Amino acid sequence: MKGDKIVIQHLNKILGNELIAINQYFLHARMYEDWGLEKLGKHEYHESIDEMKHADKLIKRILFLEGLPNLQELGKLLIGEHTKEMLECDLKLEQAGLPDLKAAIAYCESVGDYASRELLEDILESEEDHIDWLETQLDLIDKIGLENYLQSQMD
Amino acid sequence: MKGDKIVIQHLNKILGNELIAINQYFLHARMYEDWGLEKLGKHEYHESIDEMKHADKLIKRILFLEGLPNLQELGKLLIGEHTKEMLECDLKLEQAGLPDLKAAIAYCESVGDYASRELLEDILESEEDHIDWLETQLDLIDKIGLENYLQSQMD
Amino acid sequence: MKGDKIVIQHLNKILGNELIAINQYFLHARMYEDWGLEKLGKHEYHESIDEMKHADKLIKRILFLEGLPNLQELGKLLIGEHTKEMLECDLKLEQAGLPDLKAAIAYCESVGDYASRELLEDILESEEDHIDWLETQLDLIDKIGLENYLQSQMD
Amino acid sequence: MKGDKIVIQHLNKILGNELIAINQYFLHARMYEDWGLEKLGKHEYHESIDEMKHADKLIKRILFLEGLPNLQELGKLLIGEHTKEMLECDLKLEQAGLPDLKAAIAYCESVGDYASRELLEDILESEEDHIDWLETQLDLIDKIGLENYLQSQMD
Amino acid sequence: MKGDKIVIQHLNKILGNELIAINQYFLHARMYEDWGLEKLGKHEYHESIDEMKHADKLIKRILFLEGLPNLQELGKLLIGEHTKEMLECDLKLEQAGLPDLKAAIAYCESVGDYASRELLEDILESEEDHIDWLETQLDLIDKIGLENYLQSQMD
Amino acid sequence: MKGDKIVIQHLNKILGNELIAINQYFLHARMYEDWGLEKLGKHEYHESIDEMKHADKLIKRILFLEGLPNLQELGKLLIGEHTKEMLECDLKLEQAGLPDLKAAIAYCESVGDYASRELLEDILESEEDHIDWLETQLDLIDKIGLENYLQSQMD
Amino acid sequence: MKGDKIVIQHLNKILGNELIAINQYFLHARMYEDWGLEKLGKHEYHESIDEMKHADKLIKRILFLEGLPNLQELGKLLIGEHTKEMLECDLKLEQAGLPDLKAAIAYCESVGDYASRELLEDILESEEDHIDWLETQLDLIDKIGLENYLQSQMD
Ligand code: HEM
Ligand code: HEM
Ligand code: HEM
Ligand code: HEM
Ligand SMILES: [Fe+2]
Ligand SMILES: [Fe+2]
Ligand SMILES: [Fe+2]
Ligand SMILES: [Fe+2]
Ligand SMILES: [Fe+2]
Ligand SMILES: [Fe+2]
Ligand SMILES: [Fe+2]
Ligand SMILES: [Fe+2]
Ligand SMILES: [Fe+2]
Ligand SMILES: [Fe+2]
Ligand SMILES: [Fe+2]
Ligand SMILES: [Fe+2]
Ligand SMILES: [Fe+2]
Ligand SMILES: [Fe+2]
Ligand SMILES: [Fe+2]
Ligand SMILES: [Mg+2]
Ligand SMILES: [Mg+2]
Ligand SMILES: [Mg+2]
Ligand SMILES: [Mg+2]
Ligand SMILES: [Mg+2]
Ligand SMILES: [Mg+2]
Ligand SMILES: [Mg+2]
Ligand SMILES: [Mg+2]
Ligand SMILES: [Mg+2]
Ligand SMILES: [Mg+2]
Repeated sequence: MKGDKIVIQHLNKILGNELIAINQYFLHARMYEDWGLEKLGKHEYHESIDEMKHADKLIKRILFLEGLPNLQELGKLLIGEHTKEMLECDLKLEQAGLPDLKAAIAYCESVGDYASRELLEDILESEEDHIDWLETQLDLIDKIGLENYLQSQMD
Repeated sequence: MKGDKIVIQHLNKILGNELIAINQYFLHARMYEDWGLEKLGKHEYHESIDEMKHADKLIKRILFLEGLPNLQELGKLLIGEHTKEMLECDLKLEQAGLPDLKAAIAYCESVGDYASRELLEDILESEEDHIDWLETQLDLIDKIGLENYLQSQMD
Repeated sequence: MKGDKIVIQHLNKILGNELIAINQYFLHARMYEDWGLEKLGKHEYHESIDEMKHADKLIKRILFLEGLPNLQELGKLLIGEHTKEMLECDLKLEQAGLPDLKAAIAYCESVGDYASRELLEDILESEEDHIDWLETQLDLIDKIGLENYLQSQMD
Repeated sequence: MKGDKIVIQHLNKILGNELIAINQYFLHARMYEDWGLEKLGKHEYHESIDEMKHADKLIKRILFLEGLPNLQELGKLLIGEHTKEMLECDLKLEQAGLPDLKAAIAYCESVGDYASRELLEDILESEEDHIDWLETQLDLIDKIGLENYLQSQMD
Repeated sequence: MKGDKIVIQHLNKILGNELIAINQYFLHARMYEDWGLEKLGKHEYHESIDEMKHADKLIKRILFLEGLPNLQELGKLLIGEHTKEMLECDLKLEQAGLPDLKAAIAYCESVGDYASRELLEDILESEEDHIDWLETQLDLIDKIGLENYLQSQMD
Repeated sequence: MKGDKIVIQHLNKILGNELIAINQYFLHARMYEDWGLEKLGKHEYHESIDEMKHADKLIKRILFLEGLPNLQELGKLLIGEHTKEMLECDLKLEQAGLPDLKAAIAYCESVGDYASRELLEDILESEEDHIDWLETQLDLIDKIGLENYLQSQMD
Repeated sequence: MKGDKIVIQHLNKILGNELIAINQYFLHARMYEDWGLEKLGKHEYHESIDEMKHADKLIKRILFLEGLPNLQELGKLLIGEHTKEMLECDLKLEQAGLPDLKAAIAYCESVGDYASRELLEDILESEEDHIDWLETQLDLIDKIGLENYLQSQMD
């Protein structure tokens, strides 16, 4: 079914964001495991698979709407060098993508593509949760100290 | 453990190849499913997951060797527009990568990084299998005809 | 138990035929599977196993009759290059041999080696089946066309 | 996937060795059982099967590499007349072949056919094992005497 | 159903042979157990029950053919005094009966009593196996020595 | 099977290193347990057992090659007095043994003892893993402090 | 808890004897296995493990008593070249260590280290059991002959 040109453009924009998250989180996930911080690596890993599922949903929607998915463009990955910076980079990435998801939902609504809006709504609800976990870890670090926090992420 | 500079460089090259394969196959996988070719989609999908595992192993090895994994650079995906073309694009991708894996195995041997060579050999074996499956599909299209081949890929 | 000289010679002759069949069908089996024709590969593989079993039975009988089994001689192998040809070559073998089993049975009866006759009897009944199956495949190719036939042998 | 002509030639040479082993062991196995040496018969039988599996793997690799399997030529079979001799004949074959697998692995290395090398390595590890068992049986005969050794192979 | 007079005479001849085997093997079986050679006694015992089943089949066939079974005539039992002689006596008995079974099958064929021939065929196949086991034990005795052989027959 | 003289020397060299590791890791494991650092104790213990298994494999290969395993010369054990130092002693031992293993693999490859090379490659993979774990524990101590690190090792 | 200096010296002496036994028996175990004497190998193997457990108990006791376990000194291994010699080597070892164990027990009693005495009594009971088995094997060899004995150790 021929979809709205601007909607497909919006969906592709979002897909691009997801692909960046996929790579960033997978790399951060393995860096954590490499450092022996198994709990962070596991969670970071799960988030990576989550973003992978988000991208998959966008890809399927774009193809149904008869658009051409863009798996070619890969934006700037924000790779940190230590735990605090890595959590901040992931937080910065998620927060940098919100205006995009909200702008996409708003556009879909304006053109009546209610099903695309629903898909984006599900993704947004998940992104606000990831931001929640991230903000929480950063706050935990400040309340208990970096050494205790990292100690708690070992097993 | 500080790894050999040229070996890590080789591992990053291969990683870049795997990342390309990941994206190309996942897009082809969903394009197949989108067209109702379930069997091709399922097989294409699993190949994508396999390349994902290959990339994961390289990333883990690079980090142990104290190198910096490059998930930032993404080569040109070869996206086909119809089945025969998609099969040929995937075959071409795997064939362009062989010289790379063999060159890496050869280099690892020359410098004594036998563990890295073993990882690469495991990937090479899998790669020669995918090429086998791909060459086989193209040969099948030739023997039974495109219409019959696509019919056989529906369920 | 000293067996009849001519019977043992007949037995060794049939054994040579079996060893030929074993190798021919095993090569054909792997060629089919190499081309992605699983169904043909499975059947041919089973037939190869059946011939192996026949050879085993002849070998055992020969040894009991105090003769020397000859696994040294291997007659011409009739290797085909395509499905239709491979089917015809296998059919030719199952036929070129038929007169041998019948002649051995006739000889055993004439010299009173009723046990050897029964063993050959069992093999004969099985041989007339591989032939039945082979004749059927060729007639099937004629009724539905090579492309449809090959398609049906993929999975 | 076209393989190196010399590699395929080596593969065919090894395949010829395997086919000789298969037949020699199958005959020895049935000779053992015919004499009431059940244990010896079972081992030889299994060893015959393993050689069949080796031949099968070579045949598959050759086909994939786009070469033509030679199941036609069968070399000299070394048939023994009694236990001690049969063990020695099997040992010669298992040794005489060693140079071959080692030469093939060496050639595969030099031309970068690492997958073929690994297939040959698997077979090689197994061959050094059949040799071990054979050398042991002969050393055992020397330590306990032929009469005791044969008694121990009855049931 | 009125059977052929000569066939019934042949069947009675065979029954007589079976009855001799029954008694000879049962006696030899218990002598073995009496000497503590449980493995020989068990096998010898099983053979006795086997001959008992052969006789039973002949008896049933003779009665259907409306003949009078002769359980009255009992030929000369060949009782040995030691293991080697006992195995030879059993061997001599089985070999002395073959010409009779083969002559019976030949006669049945000449007069069209195909069902009687089938019954005799089953018995012949079993007798050639008993002869096999016997010849084997005698050969085993010569290869490993009488003391080792008897030792192996204790449990 | 008479193996290469220098290969055997190489294998005995690696065996010598393994024996040192066995004793060093076992004493360290029991020291950790004695101090109530159960987790560290369990891990050190299992590494001790893995080194015992490496020694075993080397001994078996040396015997097969008809060489004489040397379990008489015990090299210098590097025994620590506190966690940080024990991890460092184990790391130093592991690092000192790498050049030997790689030199042995290189030599086996040069004379065609491909099976010995494989055994050594297996051991090498395990050694690099232990080094990875060791380096990680030391990095962890520096990131969360020794007190936290040790607390996490109590159970 | 600070242990008696001389008690610890005795414990280290016994530990040294255990370390000799461990290596001697493990090598003998694999030699038996190497020659196909599985039964002897399995037993020798288990005894090697029992000595490993004795050493473990000694090490733990020494550490509790705040002494330094000595795993650096390795005494003269008594390696045999054939079964009878290996059994005698192990017997000589066990016999040589017996006076040492009894001297250690006597000393512990004199200084009131009853728990250390308990541990030594447990080990002594086990050592006298190995001596019993060893003496019995050598007596069995004289009673049934070396050839029969070795035959019985194959499985
Ligand atoms: C940096 C590139 C990537 C890496 C390193 C990676 C790695 C992985 C790994 C290790 C798994 C687990 C597979 C398993 O063990 O079963 C996985 C699963 C998967 N990936 Fe990726 N992946 C990458 C990119 C992608 C992309 C771009 C997509 C989407 C187009 C994607 C979609 C999926 C899906 C759908 C699954 C299965 C998720 C599930 O369990 O439901 N991946 N990936
Ligand atoms: C020429 C003499 C041969 C004889 C007498 C023989 C006999 C046998 C027998 C009796 C079996 C076991 C069947 C069963 O019980 O299911 C067997 C299995 C098998 N044979 Fe052969 N064989 C021969 C040659 C070969 C050759 C030349 C090949 C390869 C081209 C081959 C490949 C196989 C395979 C792959 C199996 C499967 C075994 C398993 O998966 O466990 N055989 N053979
Ligand atoms: C020397 C004379 C014989 C002796 C010592 C003898 C002894 C035995 C013994 C001990 C059994 C096992 C019974 C049980 O424990 O269940 C048996 C079974 C039997 N006997 Fe006999 N028997 C003799 C003669 C015969 C004869 C002459 C015939 C045939 C007319 C015969 C036919 C059978 C049958 C049919 C069975 C059962 C076999 C089965 O299990 O299928 N026996 N006999
Ligand atoms: C200080 C010297 C040694 C000590 C204290 C020691 C200790 C141990 C302990 C406590 C076990 C576990 C036994 C159980 O509870 O089942 C064991 C197992 C084992 N040890 Fe040792 N050992 C030593 C030396 C060796 C040596 C030198 C070898 C051989 C070259 C060796 C080979 C083995 C093997 C194969 C096992 C069994 C591993 C398995 O579970 O698969 N050990 N050892
Ligand atoms: Fe997302
Ligand atoms: Fe997110
Ligand atoms: Fe890959
Ligand atoms: Fe691939
Ligand atoms: Fe056949
Ligand atoms: Fe056939
Ligand atoms: Fe082989
Ligand atoms: Fe072999
Ligand atoms: Fe009978
Ligand atoms: Fe009989
Ligand atoms: Fe090791
Ligand atoms: Fe290690
Ligand atoms: Fe002990
Ligand atoms: Fe002991
Ligand atoms: Fe004996
Ligand atoms: Mg559509
Ligand atoms: Mg590290
Ligand atoms: Mg390898
Ligand atoms: Mg015979
Ligand atoms: Mg019939
Ligand atoms: Mg192909
Ligand atoms: Mg009636
Ligand atoms: Mg040996
Ligand atoms: Mg303490
Ligand atoms: Mg007490």
